[PDB]
This record gives sequence, C-alpha cells and structure tokens, in this order.
Amino acid sequence: ETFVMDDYGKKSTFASFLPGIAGIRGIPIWCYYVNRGQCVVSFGVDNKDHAIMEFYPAHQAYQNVKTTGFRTFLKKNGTVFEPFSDENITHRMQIHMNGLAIEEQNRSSGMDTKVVYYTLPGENVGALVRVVSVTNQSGEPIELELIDGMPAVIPYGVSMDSMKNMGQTAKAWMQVEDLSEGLPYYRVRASMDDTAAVRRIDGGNFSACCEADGRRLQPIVDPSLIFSYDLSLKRPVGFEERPLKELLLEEQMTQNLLPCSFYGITRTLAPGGSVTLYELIGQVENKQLLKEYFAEKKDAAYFEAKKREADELAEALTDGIRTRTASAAFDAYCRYTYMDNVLRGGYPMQLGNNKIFYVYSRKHGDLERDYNYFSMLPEFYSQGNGNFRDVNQNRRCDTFFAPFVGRKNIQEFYSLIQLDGYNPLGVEKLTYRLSKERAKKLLTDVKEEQRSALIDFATKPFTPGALCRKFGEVFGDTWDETLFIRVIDFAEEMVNGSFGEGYWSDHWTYNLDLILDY
Amino acid sequence: ETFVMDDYGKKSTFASFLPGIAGIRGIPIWCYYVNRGQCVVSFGVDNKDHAIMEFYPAHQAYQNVKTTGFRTFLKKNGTVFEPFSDENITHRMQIHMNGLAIEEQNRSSGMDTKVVYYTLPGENVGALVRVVSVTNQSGEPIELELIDGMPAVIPYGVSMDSMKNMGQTAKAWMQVEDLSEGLPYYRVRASMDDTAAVRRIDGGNFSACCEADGRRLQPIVDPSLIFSYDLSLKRPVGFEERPLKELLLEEQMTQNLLPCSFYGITRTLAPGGSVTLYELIGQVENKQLLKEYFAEKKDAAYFEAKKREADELAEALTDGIRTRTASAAFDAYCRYTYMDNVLRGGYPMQLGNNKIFYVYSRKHGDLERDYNYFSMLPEFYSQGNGNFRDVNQNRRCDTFFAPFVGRKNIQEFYSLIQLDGYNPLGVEKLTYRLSKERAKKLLTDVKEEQRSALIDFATKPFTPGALCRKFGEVFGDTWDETLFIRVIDFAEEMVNGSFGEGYWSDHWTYNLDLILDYLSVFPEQEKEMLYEEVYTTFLSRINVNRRFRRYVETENGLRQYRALNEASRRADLGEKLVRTEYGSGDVLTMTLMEKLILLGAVKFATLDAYGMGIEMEGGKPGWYDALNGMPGLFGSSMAETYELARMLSYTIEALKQYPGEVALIEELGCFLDELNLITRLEHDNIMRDEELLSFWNRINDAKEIYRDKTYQGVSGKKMVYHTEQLAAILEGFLEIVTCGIKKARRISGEICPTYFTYEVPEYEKLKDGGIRPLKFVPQNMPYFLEGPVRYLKLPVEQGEKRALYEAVKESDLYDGELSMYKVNASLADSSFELGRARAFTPGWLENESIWLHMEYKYLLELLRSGLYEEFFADFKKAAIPFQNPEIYGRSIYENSSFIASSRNPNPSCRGRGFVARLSGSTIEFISMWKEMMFGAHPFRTEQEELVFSLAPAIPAYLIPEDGRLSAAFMSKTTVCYEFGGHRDYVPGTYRIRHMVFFYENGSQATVEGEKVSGKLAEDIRAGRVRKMEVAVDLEHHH
Ligand SMILES: OC[C@H]1O[C@@H](O[C@@H]2[C@@H](O)[C@H](O[C@@H]3[C@@H](O)[C@H](O[C@@H]4[C@@H](O)[C@H](O[C@@H]5[C@@H](O)[C@H](O)O[C@H](CO)[C@H]5O)O[C@H](CO)[C@H]4O)O[C@H](CO)[C@H]3O)O[C@H](CO)[C@H]2O)[C@H](O)[C@@H](O)[C@@H]1O
Ligand SMILES: OC[C@H]1O[C@@H](O[C@@H]2[C@@H](O)[C@H](O[C@@H]3[C@@H](O)[C@H](O[C@@H]4[C@@H](O)[C@H](O[C@@H]5[C@@H](O)[C@H](O)O[C@H](CO)[C@H]5O)O[C@H](CO)[C@H]4O)O[C@H](CO)[C@H]3O)O[C@H](CO)[C@H]2O)[C@H](O)[C@@H](O)[C@@H]1O
Repeated sequence: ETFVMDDYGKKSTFASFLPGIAGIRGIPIWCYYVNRGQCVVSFGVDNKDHAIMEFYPAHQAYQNVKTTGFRTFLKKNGTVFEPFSDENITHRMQIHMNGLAIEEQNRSSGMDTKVVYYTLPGENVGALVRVVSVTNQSGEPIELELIDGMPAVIPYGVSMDSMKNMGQTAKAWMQVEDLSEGLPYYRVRASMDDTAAVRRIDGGNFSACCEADGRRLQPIVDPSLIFSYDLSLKRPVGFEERPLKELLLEEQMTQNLLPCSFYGITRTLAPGGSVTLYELIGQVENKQLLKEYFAEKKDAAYFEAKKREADELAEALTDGIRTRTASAAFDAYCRYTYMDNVLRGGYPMQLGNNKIFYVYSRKHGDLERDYNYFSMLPEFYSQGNGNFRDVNQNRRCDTFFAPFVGRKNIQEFYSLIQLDGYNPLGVEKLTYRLSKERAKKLLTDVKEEQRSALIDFATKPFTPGALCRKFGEVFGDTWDETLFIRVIDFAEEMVNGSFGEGYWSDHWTYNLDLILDY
Repeated sequence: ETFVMDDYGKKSTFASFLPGIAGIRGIPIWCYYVNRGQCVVSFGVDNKDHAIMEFYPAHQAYQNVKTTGFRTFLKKNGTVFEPFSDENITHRMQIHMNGLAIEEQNRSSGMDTKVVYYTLPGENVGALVRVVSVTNQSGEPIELELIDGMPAVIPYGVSMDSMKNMGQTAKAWMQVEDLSEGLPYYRVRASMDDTAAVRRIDGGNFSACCEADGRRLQPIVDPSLIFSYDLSLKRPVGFEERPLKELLLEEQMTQNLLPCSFYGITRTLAPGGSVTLYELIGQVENKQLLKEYFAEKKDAAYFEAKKREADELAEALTDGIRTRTASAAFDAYCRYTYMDNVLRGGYPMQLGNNKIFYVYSRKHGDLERDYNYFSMLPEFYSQGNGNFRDVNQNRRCDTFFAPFVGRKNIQEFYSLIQLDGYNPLGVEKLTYRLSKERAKKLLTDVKEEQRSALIDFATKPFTPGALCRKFGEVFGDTWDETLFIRVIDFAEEMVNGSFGEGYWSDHWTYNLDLILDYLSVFPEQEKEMLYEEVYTTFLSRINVNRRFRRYVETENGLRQYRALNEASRRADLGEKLVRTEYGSGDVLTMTLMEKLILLGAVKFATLDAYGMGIEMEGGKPGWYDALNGMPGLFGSSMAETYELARMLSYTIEALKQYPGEVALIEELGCFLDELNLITRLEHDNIMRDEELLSFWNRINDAKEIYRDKTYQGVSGKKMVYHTEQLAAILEGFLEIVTCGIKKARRISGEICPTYFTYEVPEYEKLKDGGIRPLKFVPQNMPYFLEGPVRYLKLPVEQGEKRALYEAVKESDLYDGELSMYKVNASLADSSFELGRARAFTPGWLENESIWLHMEYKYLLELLRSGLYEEFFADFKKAAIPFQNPEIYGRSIYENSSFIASSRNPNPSCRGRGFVARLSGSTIEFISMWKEMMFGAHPFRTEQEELVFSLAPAIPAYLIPEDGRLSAAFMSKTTVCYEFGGHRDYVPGTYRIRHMVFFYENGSQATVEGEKVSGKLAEDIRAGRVRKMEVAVDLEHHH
C-alpha cells in the first residue's frame, strides 16, 4: 500500500504533492515536494501570494531545495553534521496515501534521523505538522545539541511578484512579534499597496515547537545567529563557533529582515535513547483565533491521534474501489487513480436532505503546471471551480458509485448549452440564497441581536463553509446543528456559470457518455 | 587611485556596478556585482529581458551568487579544489575606476588564482571580457586540469517574468547550436509570444574562449556532464568521477535544457609556470555580424590593448577635476564623484559644428533600486532619457567645465515650463530630422541605389548612432566621415518632452541655480540673456481641476483627492509646442523675462488660507517623496515660499538694473493687473489678521480664470509694459511674502517650519456639486532639515544665520554619536495617513536617517553664507572620504543614498551606507569643491571690463607639508598655489602677492598684485593659458 524508494537523492528527479484534504471540518492547505533534500519546497494556504514558503517552478525547486527547504543541524561533541545533505549516506523514502516519511541511517556518526510530514486534519486552523526524531545508535553516551527549522518564512501580506521582483525594498515592511510568549507572529507593518484598509493586516504566520511533555520552546528568528557572515545558507558558522545555550541569550533582530524559525534543545543521549520534536506551521486571520486554538495544551498523544485520523480519512475516502487481484500493485494503482479522480472532479456527498454537494474540488496547479494559477477555499466544506471539459469528464461514472446522485449531472451539464450550440468555459462553485419570509419564519428560537445578524447574512448568497463560520462566530461554542441543517434544506439553489475566454468546438460531445452511464 | 579590500567574504555585504562605458564607438553593457564568491551576479545588454545572466534583487544576489555566478574548478592529482569558495583561505579584492580584479592565495594547494573583469571598449559587439590566470607556487611539477565558465546562460528571446514564473515550461523553446565551430549560439527556436514575426529571432548570446596562441576551445553546454545527479550545482561529481579528456568526447544535450558554457584544458605546470584563459560573452543581432567580428584572430596582445584602452577611457573622461591635496583619498573621491555625476547626467560634447550632444546618460537602476526599470541604448553615441529633477540638478555646473555649452541648458529647461506653471516629468533623448530639399541637395556624391535608401532613412527622425549604423550597413567598410558630419550639421533639432505621470510642486525651483551658475562665468551677457526672444512654451496635457471640485467628502472628514479633470485630457502625440492663433499659427516665442514674470505670478496667489505656505494642488508632494499622502490633507510647504521670495527678489533686482520696455501676452497682463489690484486692496487686512479667506478666494478666482482662459489656446496679441509698474507689483508681492514668512516664523517656534497640514471642520455644499470651505485649522508638523537649508539662501544678516545654526545644532536634528544631520525629527506622533514614510522603521530609508543629499546641501549653504570655521569643522567630520572604512562598510570613494543613524533598532547597522551610489549629492559636492577651490565669483564686471581674481578658502588639514596645492580651472588650465603656512586661509586673512601665467606658445607673463583685467582675462576665459603660479604670503616657510 506504500511505495518505498532507496537513495532517492541519486535517482531521477520528479515532482509530487500531498492531496491536501482536511476533511469536512478542516482547513485544507497545499504542499509540493521533490525527491531532493528533505523533500519539501513550498507550501501555504489559499492561492499564491499567501504562501508560507516561497513558490518555485520545478527547475528552481530542484535547484534551491537544499538551501531554502527545511534544515536540520546536529552537533556531536564539537562536530556539526547535517542529515539529508550527502547522497553517499544511505537514506530511504516512503510515500503514503496522505503522508510522507523519510529517514537516514548514518553509520559514521552513529545517529538515525526520521522526519514525518502530514497536514493537520479537522481543525479550525490549517497547518503542516512536522515530526523529527533522532536516535542514538552508538555504544557510548553522547552530548547532542539539535537545531531544526525553516530558514525563510514569508511574512503575511507579501505578494509573490513583490517577493520575486522588489525583494530588497520589500524588507522594510517585514517584522516579527510575540517572541517572549513562544508564538512568533510574522506579518507586515502596514499594507504594501497604496489603497485603503491601512494597518488592517491582522492575519499572520505562526510556528510552535514542543516536546513530548508539551512545553513550548523559545524560537530563533534571526538567521545571522546561525550562519553569521555566510549569506549562502550553506554553513552554520555561528552554530559551530558558539554553543547553543549562548545563542538563546543573545539579542535578535526583529525588523527589516527576512525572518526565520529555528528551535534548539540540549540533551545527553544514552545508548538507545531518542529525542522527538513536534512543530506546527500555519496561517490564521487574527491573533484571537490563534490564542483560542492554543488555549489547551498539545502533546504527543494529540499529534499521533491526528496522524491516525489523517491516514484514516484517505483510507475511508478511497474505500469504494477496493479490490483483490494477483498483484497488489494493481489495486494500489486503482485506489490512487480513484483518489486523483475525486481530487480533480469532486467527491459527491448528501448535504441536508435534498441537496447534492461536491467537496475537495480545486483548480489544480503544481511545480510543472506553473502556468496555472491554483486557488483553494480555506474554510469548512472546501470546494473550487474548474473548466467545463475536465469536470464533465471526471463525473462520467459518478452515478455508479453514488446512486443517490440521480440525474443532477445531466441537468447541470445540459442547462449550460446555449441556443447557438456553444457553452461557457467556466463552471463556478455552488452557492445558496435564502428569501425574506422563509428566513424570518425559520428564525424563531434565537435572541433578537443574533437574529438580526443571521437574517442579514443568510439573505445574501453564501457558501456552506461561510455559513458554518458565521454560525460559530455568532453562537460562540454551544450552538446546535439542527438550525444549520434546516437553513441549508430551506435554502434555494443559485444558478452558476461564467463565460470564460472563448468558444471551443469539442465541449458539447461529452454528454452522451453521461446519458449512457446513467 | 585603487581601493583594496582584504577578505571581502567575511566583511559586510554591499552592491556595486561597473560604469559600463564603451566610448563613442562602442556598445555599452550593464553589469552588477557583490562582494561574495567571484563578484559577478548578473549582466546583459539593453534593458531587462535581454540579460545573459538572470537578474536578481540584492537579497537573492547575495543568496545565489556562489551557485549561479561564475564557477572555477581545479584538479591537482585526483583532488578537486574550488577557488573563491572558502572564506578561510586568504583572498583580496581591487576596485578600479573602470575595472574589477580579484585574487586568492591558497597556501594549502600551492596555487594562485586571479580573475579580471572589464567591458570591451570601442567595438561593434558589446561583450564582457574575462581573464583567468592560475600560477603554480609549489616545489614540484603538477598535473592540472582546469574548468571555468558560467553555469546558466539565458537564451535570447526569454523574458524575465517568463524565466521567474514559467521557467519549467519555458525550457521547451531553448536550444544551442553551432558547437563544432566553437561558437555556441543560444536563442529560442521560435517567438514565445503568440503574435507575428514568427521564426524571426535572429540575435543570440555567444561565448568564445582562447589561450595566448589564439586557438579557440570546444565548449561544454550540458551541465549534467559536470554535476551529474547533483542538481544544486554544489559538487562537480561528474568532473570528479571522470577525466576531462573523456568528457569532451561524450555526446551532449542541445535541446530542452538550460544551457551552460564551460571550457576545459589539460596541462602540466612546472614550478613557477602559469596558465591563462580569455573569454568573451556578449549578444549580437544576427550571425553575420558575429562571423564578421571573428574574421580576424584574437590574441593576448589584443586583450591587453583593450584593457589599457578601457582604463584610459575613464582616466581621460575624469581628467577635468584632477587636484592635489594632503590626502589622496580626497582627490580620488573627487574623481569618483565627477564620474558618477557624468554617468547620471550626461557628458557634454561638441557634435558636428553647431550641435551640443550628451552621451553616457541612462535610466539608472541597480540591485537595490530594484523598483526601477533601467534601459540603455546598445549603439554608438549611447544616450538615455531621465526625469526632470535629476537631469536639471546634475547639469547645474555644466557651463563651468564646458564653456562652449553656453545657454543651451537654460533654454532647454525653461522651454519645458507650461503656461500654468507646471512642467512635464519626462525628458526624452535627443533626435534629429532632415527635410526633403536639403536631403536631396546634400546627397550628390553617391550611387542612386544607396541614395534612395539614405534619403528615405534620413527624412524620418533618427539618433546619431542609428545614422552611423545605417551609414555603415549601406556603404560597407570604405565610407567617409565628412558626409556624416555634413548630414548631422544640416539636420534640424527635434523638440522633446513627455508628460509622464503627474504634477509635482518643486520641479520649477531648480532654474535660478542654472541662471546664477551661467552668470558667474559670463557677467557681461546678462542683458543679452534676459532680452533674448528664443524660448518656447511646452503644450499642457492635463489641466488641474477647480478648487471647488477638488474636494471630496469622506467618512474621516473633508479631503482633497480629486485634482485633475479627465474630461479635458489631451493627446500626447499631436503637438509638443504652443502656437499662436489658438493653435493654427506659427510657434510662439517668449523672452526669458516674460518666463520669469509668468513663473512669479503663477507661483504667487497659490498660498494657503493663512498665507504662509504654498498649496501642493498637483497631487504630488515636494522634494520629500515618502510623504505621498500630504497633498490629500490640504498640505503646504514653506520651502516653496522661500524659493519664491528669492526668485522675486532676483527679478526685482534685474528689473531695476536694466531699464527698458518689456512685452507680455494679454492674459498675463490682465492677471498681473488683477493681482496688483487685489494686493492694493487687501494689504491692510493682511497685516493684522490670523486666518485670511477673502484674499484666498480672490486670488484663487483670478488664477482659475487665467488658467481656464489660457488652456484652450492663446492669441498672439502682445501688450507692451514698462519696468516701473512691474517693479512696484513685484515689490508688493515680495512684501506680502515676507509678511507671511514672518508670521510662519512667529507661529512655528525657534526653528523655521517646513510643512503645514490644515483641516476644515465646517464646509458648505454648493448647488452645482462643488464644496466650499468655511475655515481652516492649521496643524504643526515635525521639523525637517530642508526648511533651514532653503531659508539660508535668503539675504539676511550674519547674526540671524549664526543663531539659526546654533539652534539647529542644539535641536534634535543633530545626531550625537555620528555628529551628522538627520532629515527629520520623530514622526511617530503625527497622523497615520502621511504616506509610506509612516510605515518604515526609524533610522531606515527616508525616516530619521542621514540623507547625504540634504546634509551636503546644508554644508554648501553654510559655506556660501560665510561661516567658514563652522563649515570646516563640520566638513572634517561629515565628509565621505574622511569616514572610517571599517564602520562605513564600503569603499570611501563611493557615495550612498543614506547612512543608518543611532535611531536604528539594530546597533550593528549604525553607521553604514546603503542603496549603492549615484545619489543627488554628487552635484552638491562638485559645487562645494568649485566654491572652495576658486571662490564664489572668479569673474567680475566693472565699466564694461572683465576682472579675474581668486579668493580660495582651504582648511588647514588639506595643505601638504611642502605647501603646494593644485586644481583644474575650467577643466583646461592648471592652477598651482603656494601657501606660506599651516592655517585656515579664509578670505580676509590673506593677501595675494603675485601671479605668473604660462601661455601655450611658451610666452610668459607676470602680473604683480592680485587683480588681472583685460586681454589676459579674456585669454584665461578662452582657455589660452596652460599653467598658473599663485603665491600667497610670498614663499613657504617651515
Ligand atoms: O502545451 C503545454 C501547455 O500549454 C499551455 O498553454 C500555455 C498558456 O496557458 C500560457 O499562457 C500564459 C498565461 O498563463 C500568462 O498569464 C499571465 C499571468 O501569469 C499574470 O499574472 C501573474 C500573477 O499571477 C503573479 O502573481 O504575478 C506575476 C508577476 O506580476 C503575474 O505575471 O497576468 C498576466 C496578465 O493578466 C497573464 O497573462 O500570461 C502569459 C503571457 O501572456 C501566457 O503566455 O502560455 C504558455 C506559453 O505560451 C502556454 O504553454 C496549455 O494551457 C496546456 O494545456 C498545455 O499542456
Ligand atoms: O522610499 C523608497 C523608494 O520608494 C520608491 O517608491 C516605490 C514605487 O516606485 C514602487 O512602485 C511600484 C512600481 O514600480 C511597480 O511597477 C510595476 C512593474 O514592475 C510591472 O512590470 C514588471 C516588468 O517590468 C517585468 O518585466 O515583469 C514583471 C512581472 O510581470 C512586471 O511586474 O508592471 C506593473 C504594471 O505596469 C507596474 O506597476 O508596480 C508596483 C505595484 O503597483 C508599485 O508598487 O512601489 C514601491 C513600494 O510601494 C515604492 O517603494 C520611490 O520611487 C523612491 O524614490 C524611494 O527611494
């Protein structure tokens, strides 16, 4: 069920990505990786211009993975080693359905390193969980000092074109705050553009690291404390010159720089011992939500439960094509193909009692499809728009797997045919609108102050995720789902369709297949 | 003359660039470098999207210099070393005037490496020459295999945005051809864009490497043959695994890849031996030109001659400011400053017999000014366009160095002033056009086939470089320059000027400096300059809205956002001049006096309600560009008021000096009469009142009437006047301005203010839709250094200026530790809508930093006022050449935009320059040097007779032990002094004994005393004297 590659550093290069599914009640993110270094290039939330790690095409991703990617440094008795930096040392790679784990077995230094990547499922905050473990395989106790983190974090509010063109001047707006509390907040001082909503940048990027006991660690945001005069990020000269304890006591730059995030601990490892770290890198919209999320302590059990939930999510999503044949590769390929088809087209689900909804759909884009401008919705019940041909083809055999769909697809794709035989290119995401009298009749078990806001929001067109977020923000934390179900059920479907760019001559031929499949 | 830095890898980072001058007959290129790796980041020809090396900002340049920059690999008996990769190994760096050389001394491997960079001068093809030498310092013979080249070459036809966004997909169009011939050609297979001219990409990038013997080498274009699976370009795994000889025999990729260029040789070096390589990386437009260029073999003598020519080009360009003082750093800084000023403004030269041309000008841009879009012309007689303010300031002292220029600058920069007082932002490059009959008459000694093409090309507008290129392409290689000279001479000058983006409120104040600089050399031409009818008027493009319609009400209160009406937008291609008969007659001509009167009248009657500042109604701020939101808050500036007062005083003096008759257009005369009536009516009310509204309404109504009447067209009818009425009107205006300045000084405090910001609490809505204010509430602003700098120009007594200097020294504008003058006080207590300046950290960019331009302006104003001792004391400490190179973190011969002050939160960055060089302080330093070496007025006029005298003022720390100082006067005559002691020779404390003149024909002359008048002065001003000997206090003692 898993694919294992040995010595991926010396093999041919390829680019892949995580599925980025956070479930019904999660915030999805996008992450791409290559088979070089620590196998992470860029990731972020929503579309571009909101990326925690700078986005690169495939060539630049291959060229700059080992410098701007995740970095891990070790020191064993005055000598500094760097895992996943030398291809001669044996290393391995595993590709799960919804995960990625790599490891290295360095027989010279007698230490093993394992890194696990997965997306945090089913939480109000979208982030990328990262677990790092180091095991001592020598025969004597050792004194180990570890540093691990990301050397370049793009502050919130910096556009991609700005970063790639006017980067030197863009450093005037960069800052990092809240270092004493252990939750650094990366955002711009003021809006880059010369328009309204000045000093309105409230969202930011956060990073938190903790051990098994659950206590957070003091971060390092000044790259000059680790590399000193070396601006190529190739040698940790500062780490070699000075002990880790001294570095944490030194004053750090917080403004007019490109901030980083490194966490360090000091430990003495007995033979057979191990050290584990847990990290969370994500993006929020205000400090209040971030503070509320960390109102309860996070520990190892929480992270392992989240990892199991993330695996089970994909394993249950792709449970409708399970087969058994002579070769397991065939059924593994079948499951992967079904997952990809669901990811591109959209998984059908039954919403309310008479509505049909599609989730996980997105405008695809990757390190090789760099000409596209991908976009995702960072809220509950994630969905996205797409082209006509792709969505029409992907939903060809949707009735067979989900009998309750019926003839929704046929009506949807035959109502987009104009009187002259041509059809619009775009198929926008679903939305719902509620009338006046029905809205006033349904809302009879709520306070007037909440009722006014709810009836003002529900009348305008909305998406289910936005409705759920508004429900939460209005009712606090002790609401009921029956009201949401009734509002969705009594809502009215809103028509969809965008003209796009032009008229093709082959988009009309993919409907007889739907008719025959039904 | 050269700056040497040791172990530049471990020092603080900085960014610089080569001057990129290829001479008159060369193709210039642009190249930037940093103090990391091999010190080359990106270079190319023309603007961006045509770069051989990918362009990066400063941060990315620092981060990726060691990977995408030039790479050198060595192998000594199975072990691979890489020079300029480890900072522990000793290395050195030298910065020449027009070159760059680095070296490394590796005592472990016992090998030395030296790399030299320079631009190829005076050739039809622009390229970057690179010389690499390796010397064996061991005691035994070694077997050396060398590989050197560039790992990433951008094929011709790939845009920058494409490379930085869609690079993975863009590799489908990349290819490399002509590998057997040894001249690889990098270009795209077809045009990237989906438009016409398909398969028309003919230009490309080429690289050629040869040894001393002149034979070319087989290149390597596949990076996978050197790095193998290592895609990070960090380890040459392929080179380590296999010998060099085997690599050259293997098949290489030529399509669907990012090509590189590596050259390799194999040699056995005896102890003390050396190996040298020469390279050429450039860009052409067709293969035929490249083949023709390499029709003759290139060898070591050719390259060394080219290097000597490149050095001599700069050494001769900067030969007009040569001096000799106690410290060589001072004269080196003077030469560098003059070179930078020439590079930004343009070197004057005499083209043909009656034309004046400027070369080497460009739209500047560098790794730190990444927001600009630089552009250069890749042809002979290189030139470029620029902004109005920068070009106007850079050519302030151009007449002194080049007497033959005359009054070209004054006419050029006064013909760009529109009838409403504003001027276009852009000043495009010069161009020429030839008529029909003259073209057919001149071309009578050429074949018909060539004549048709020549007369078809010459009629259309053209540049001299394009004309020379067409001449060459038509005539082959055996033409004559007399035809080109005659065509240039008989060509007609074409008008220039582009509207740009918007209207500022400070571009008009940099012309009195030009007038005074011209008059300081030709004191007897004043009347002729004033009463010459040659100046034209630029045609306005956008007219400003009325004051009532300029106000928009928002939630925060009443604002001033709308400033221009789009309904009256003009076309930027129809006409660039103003004609009589409402646009259907001949070209309108006005005298200089009329222009001065119009400027004074228009800049008057624009004062704010309180009558202190001048409204910035053009939608843009003044000199301080960071506060780009001030015009939206009813902003006003006192610097414009001071400049207006100075200009009006000068105009009054000029009118009272030469009586006569002055003619003005009808509208200007009516405006002057109405303004005189308003002033005569409300002078009494102005004196005793705080807030003035009726005066503001009357003057704004008159100005609006005049502006709307004159915008749509002006008749050629002209009204005669006299001098007494104009003198009286200008005296009244000057009195009003002086009263306003006094009121502003009373209100502000101990230091003269610089800006004001009003807020109207109550307003009345009109029936037509406009908004009529009822009252204004002034608000104070933090102190700025520009205020006192402008105020020092006014003619006040010495005591007030000394008190102002003491107050400024005691105030917060004077940094304590650095002993320099900041730009402004704390802005943290002002409104948040001021602009981008409020979003910057204090002590960084234009926020409480040390701006060299304003500091040098203040020092120059101190010098001109007569505070010689204070000027010397402050210049000893605030000058760039006197700074500590370690703290400054840069060569002391180069300027910077600003220096971080003590307010910077990071202590380690306090006292370091930024934004490379080419700031506005170069012209300030040039003026300071001129007035310090020769005095304010070398030439005077009395009873229509020229008088020549010198009044130098040199501080004690510049006179050498032998007491001899030399400087270049008029860039042709050398003046040598002889001081008899070590003391400050301020004027009034010394007397000149005698002077000796050396004519160019060998005759001598000795004039006793200090005053020389007559034919000797005429010869001196005409450059007929080669050397002078001036003695102060007789001979020199111990
Ligand atoms: O055969 C292989 C595949 O070919 C594909 O066709 C490609 C075609 O789609 C591509 O078109 C280019 C446009 O995508 C490109 O779009 C531009 C935007 O990128 C730009 O905005 C970005 C902005 O998103 C970012 O934040 O900032 C950037 C810097 O400011 C900014 O550039 O806006 C532009 C203006 O709106 C917009 O045009 O524009 C290019 C130039 O016009 C287009 O060329 O072109 C490729 C090369 O020709 C094609 O290969 C097919 O679609 C695939 O099916 C094939 O598999
Ligand atoms: O106080 C410090 C200094 O501040 C400066 O003000 C800065 C201001 O000039 C800057 O304006 C930005 C524009 O320069 C920028 O221009 C855009 C172009 O870059 C773009 O074309 C490029 C193209 O050249 C390249 O080949 O491809 C690129 C990718 O496709 C493409 O982006 O075209 C745009 C549309 O025409 C054009 O706007 O645009 C930015 C966004 O509008 C502007 O912000 O902004 C800075 C930050 O606000 C200012 O600091 C002063 O000028 C200096 O005097 C000060 O020293």
